[PDB]
Amino acid sequence: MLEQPYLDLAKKVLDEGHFKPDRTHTGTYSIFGHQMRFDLSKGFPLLTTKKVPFGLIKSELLWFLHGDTNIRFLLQHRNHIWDEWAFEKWVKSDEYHGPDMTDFGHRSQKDPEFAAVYHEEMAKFDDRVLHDDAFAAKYGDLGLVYGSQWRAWHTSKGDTIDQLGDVIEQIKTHPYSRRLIVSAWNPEDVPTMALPPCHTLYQFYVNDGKLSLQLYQRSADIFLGVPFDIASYALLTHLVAHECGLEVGEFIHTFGDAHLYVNHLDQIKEQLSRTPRPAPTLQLNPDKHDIFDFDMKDIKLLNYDPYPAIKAPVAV
Amino acid sequence: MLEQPYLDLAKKVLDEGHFKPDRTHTGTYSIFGHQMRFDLSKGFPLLTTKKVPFGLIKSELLWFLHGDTNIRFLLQHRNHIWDEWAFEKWVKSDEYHGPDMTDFGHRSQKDPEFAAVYHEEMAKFDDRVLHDDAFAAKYGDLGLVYGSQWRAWHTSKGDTIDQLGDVIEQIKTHPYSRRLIVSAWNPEDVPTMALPPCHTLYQFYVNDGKLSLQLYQRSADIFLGVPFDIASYALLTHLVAHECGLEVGEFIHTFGDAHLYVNHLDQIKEQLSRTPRPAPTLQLNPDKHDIFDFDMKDIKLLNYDPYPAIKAPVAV
Ligand SMILES: Nc1ccn([C@H]2C[C@H](O)[C@@H](COP(=O)(O)O)O2)c(=O)n1
Ligand SMILES: Nc1ccn([C@H]2C[C@H](O)[C@@H](COP(=O)(O)O)O2)c(=O)n1
Repeated sequence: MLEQPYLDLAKKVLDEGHFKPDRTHTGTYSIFGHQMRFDLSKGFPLLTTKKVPFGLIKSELLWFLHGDTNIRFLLQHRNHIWDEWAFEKWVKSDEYHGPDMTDFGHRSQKDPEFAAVYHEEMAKFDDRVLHDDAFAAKYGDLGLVYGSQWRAWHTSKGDTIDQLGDVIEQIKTHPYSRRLIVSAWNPEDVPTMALPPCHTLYQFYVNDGKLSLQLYQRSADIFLGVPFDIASYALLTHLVAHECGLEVGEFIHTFGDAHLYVNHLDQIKEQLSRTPRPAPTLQLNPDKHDIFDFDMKDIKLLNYDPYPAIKAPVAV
Repeated sequence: MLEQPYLDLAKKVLDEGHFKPDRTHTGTYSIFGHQMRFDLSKGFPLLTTKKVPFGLIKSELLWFLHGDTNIRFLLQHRNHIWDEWAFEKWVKSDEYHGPDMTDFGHRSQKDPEFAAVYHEEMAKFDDRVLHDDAFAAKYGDLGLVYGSQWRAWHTSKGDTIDQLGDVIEQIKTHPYSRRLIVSAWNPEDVPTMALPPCHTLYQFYVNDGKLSLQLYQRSADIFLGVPFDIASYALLTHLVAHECGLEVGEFIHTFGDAHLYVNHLDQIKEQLSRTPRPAPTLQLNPDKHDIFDFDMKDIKLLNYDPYPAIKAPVAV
């Protein structure tokens, strides 16, 4: 099946995976150096062995393609992947005058009392970001997130570069270019950033009329993160291909530190006992070509028949 | 043998390698996406199937580690790898009042007359860079070459970042960090640069007391370039390991566009008919630890018994 490489990655890390401490305090099983190849002409790489929320992937990816860095758009689309980060900022400023939301995340999973209190407080924050237009501007804007890295790279001369836009133009004018790279890693910023981008950079390639893309992900959570990452970049490959009027080639996923958190081993083995089903199809609005103008209704995933969802705790 | 992965890369590109036009006008055979793994505890990855000049690799690498961007240092060490680039600049300014050094490189290989004239003119330029202290400052300084990318990244606030230095400090204080990345790709600069760096970025990794490194090379000339690239980064891995007092792990070489220029096929097959010999050893000065203070005499390659050199034309 199309997802076999991902299951193979799950196996070897379990086998060859050498223990390694980490940032949080849940140990990990890690490997270093690995590459996966997904032939996009054979189906869409959304896992069938475990239900993955494709709705969350589209909305997030669009948020990126719009050069947007504000969480209002995501909330506006029921997406809550980036809430925690904007929330951390809110809670730490002189304006917050609520409960003990200090070092929250870990504590939420710790005890019932807080899990509710935190959820009450979070909801309130989201509400303001959704309606208090000025609040959204202060505590809702993440600042240096992918959207601004891909489409508004700040230069040392006060300007902003639209890396992705220019790369798309290069594809159309010089398809056989080996310089079609887009970078998310900026040495000036990583030092103080909350979370240096995991998807460090990606490169485009054209031949035989097909576009392929290789991603370099410095760090990867094999159970919870990788199933999403494959989908966001495989999707992106389709989009750029559509805009440039090309056929899709492959998505090549390269890793630095690929790891399986220790508290996910049962679920991972749980997942390794099922048989992958045929891959879903992806059809895009043929009327629209400029991907920067895409909306949710423009991307349609066809007949995705996955196994039930598998729950697991976030390593904090 | 240790170099088998490189020969395997030579084979498949010859086999799977699909034709693809390129920047110059010598066609190429290309593949996209590929990774090699060199266990540095088994020997040093300098090719035995064809004599590779290790002297040129050390001098160039030191030039990088010194944050230096001036060609005087290289010439001072009989290294001429970066001459052409500084030369191009000289020839194109109001000060040059010599012959028809216009669009030179290609023409040199074209006809005898020019090949000599160009060599006479080049030598003169080098001489000044070596002795005319002020000339060396104008036409000898390459500007944005690896040395300044790795050790003097310019920020949007007038400062400079020593990426490599800081990464070395992170290794020593937080060995299990998945953020030990060093980037050579700066979106602000690539637009006008003569040659965007091929060695886009590299990542460090620590486990079991051993340091490993993965490189992401957007473009690679399989015959003339790759044998050098492996050596420079394998060497670098040893150095950082030595300074941080760690054992060497592996060097993982990842490629974007790996290609074999059409006018190198005979030589490549010529090279594929020999049997690799045992790998040379690398011993470093045990008295010195700060690699930024290393000199040529500090790096010693032991018993490297290679096959004769194979000549081939530069694709221009
Ligand atoms: N979609 C995502 C988002 C994040 N991560 C993971 C990588 C690491 O598990 C953690 C970041 O930790 P660190 O910055 O120290 O690498 O988040 C991932 O694999 N996929
Ligand atoms: N040591 C080096 C130096 C350069 N290159 C090669 C990669 C390409 O063959 C060419 C650069 O072309 P472009 O910038 O269009 O990729 O130089 C390489 O492989 N190894």
